[PDB]
Amino acid sequence: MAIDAFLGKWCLISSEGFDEYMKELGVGMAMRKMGSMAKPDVYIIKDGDTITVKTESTFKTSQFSFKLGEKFEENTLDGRKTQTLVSLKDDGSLIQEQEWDGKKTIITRKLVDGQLVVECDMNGIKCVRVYQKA
Ligand SMILES: CCCCCC/C=C\CCCCCCCC(=O)O
Repeated sequence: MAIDAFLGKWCLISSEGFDEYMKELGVGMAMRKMGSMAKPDVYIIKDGDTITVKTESTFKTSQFSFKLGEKFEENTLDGRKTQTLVSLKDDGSLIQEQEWDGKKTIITRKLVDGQLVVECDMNGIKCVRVYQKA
């Protein structure tokens, strides 16, 4: 299905509003600096039905594996532990819903002109990051 379009290694080429989004998530200033400086690689890998989103950089490494439609606890880049659900819309964009501590954030990923466009919302605070195929 549509997930195959996402598969591969992706390199950050732009980031906008990420500091404000990280602020809303509760990230400390140093870690926010790491996030602003980072230009990470993101691997979206699938084998069998299991998908992995693996985020690599000099500062921090993170990874989460899951099946589509099946909830799971995620350890996030900033050290949150969330209940996450990941789904594909008819669009079909990839939606990742995260819930923790009575809070909620939504990260969408779509392909626009061959680029992975990631849009995150937290309390109407918006951020968008774009990756290029490696
Ligand atoms: C992304 C570079 C990792 C190094 C910086 C780690 C510190 C803060 C990162 C905030 C993580 C929360 C937002 C991640 C969501 C996303 O990447 O789509």
